[PDB]
Amino acid sequence: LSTRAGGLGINLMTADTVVIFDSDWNPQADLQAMARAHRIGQKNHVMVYR
DNA sequence: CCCTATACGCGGCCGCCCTGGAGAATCCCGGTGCCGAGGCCGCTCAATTGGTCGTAGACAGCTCTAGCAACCGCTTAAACG
Repeated sequence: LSTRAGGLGINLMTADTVVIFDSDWNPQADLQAMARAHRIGQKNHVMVYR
């Protein structure tokens, strides 16, 4: 993913691990980045590696 | 036996072919005069040297705004085949 694209309407139910390669200046952008897989209904423990 | 015409060799004069010494034209050398260029001298004024002083600009500091790299997203009119 590019971090600042698509808005909040992107669906990633099947994902489990989120790797932030590049940290953003705005932490809300990173929050919506690993919030793509950590929404309501996730069946697995979401883990983020920065 | 003597005179007289007769054909034949040729002393002298004139013209033609071959070679030698004197003079004239030419090239080289030495002395000398003139043009281009280089060196020297005289004036002479502007560059040089020394000192003084004002200030132009470098430096530092603080504040605000434009630019820049790299990304996004939407519209739509322009570019392209």
